[PDB]
Amino acid sequence: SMTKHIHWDGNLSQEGFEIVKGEGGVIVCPTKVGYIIMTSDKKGLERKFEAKKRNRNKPGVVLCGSMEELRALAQLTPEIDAFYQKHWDEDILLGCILPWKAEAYEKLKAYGDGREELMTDIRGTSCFVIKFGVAGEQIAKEMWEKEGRMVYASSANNRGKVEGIGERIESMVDLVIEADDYVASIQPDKTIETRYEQGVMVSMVDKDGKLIPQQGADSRSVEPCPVVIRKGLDIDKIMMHLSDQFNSWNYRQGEY
Repeated sequence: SMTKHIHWDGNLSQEGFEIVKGEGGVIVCPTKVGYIIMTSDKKGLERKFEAKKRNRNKPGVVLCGSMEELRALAQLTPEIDAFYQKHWDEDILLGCILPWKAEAYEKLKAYGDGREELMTDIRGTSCFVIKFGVAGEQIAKEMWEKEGRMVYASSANNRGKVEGIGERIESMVDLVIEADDYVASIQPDKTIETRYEQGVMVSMVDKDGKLIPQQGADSRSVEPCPVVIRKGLDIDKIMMHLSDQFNSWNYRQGEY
């Protein structure tokens, strides 16, 4: 009920790491567009859904700390792989809905705690995200490289401010990391009414959850194809990259 608050200094949070590494750990953490709740197991995921009162059919997302973790876990084509690399190189926040590699999904289930219920959907897909904010990027990278563990997330209710997360969430969590100034510096040209509050999402799967086909630089009008389903931070740079990499794609705001 009482909760410890600390200020992020730009280096890896050792306190935040040790908490999420521990069984059932749950923290709040700053991102480029606001605040997220972060956990790494089924016990922590239950706490998250309860605290937000979130629909159980709406899964948490997978936070990637490197391109190596992404390629170990998700099915890819050479175009999709190349699409992500450019976002990595240029440091742009990006999320894509992909299927799991068969062997990765077996390992996933090996944990035995039944976490697949809360971070994949019924078709077996997840949203894999990169370059979402340094503070959380540092923690996800340590967990992966030094413990072989994954980290999962959902948004912390907020207008970009830590006092916006609300009383319920704040008392049910083990630690809150603050950095209001970091969040504000990301969009200095905007106001509270005009700033983006979420990141872009792109579907890379057809309606059954199967990977979209390879197009080819010389093809036209190929379907099924990539689909933008949520508008967000840097949408202008992302559509420019879509049109450089695919001759065929769709824009469908509000389909998630």
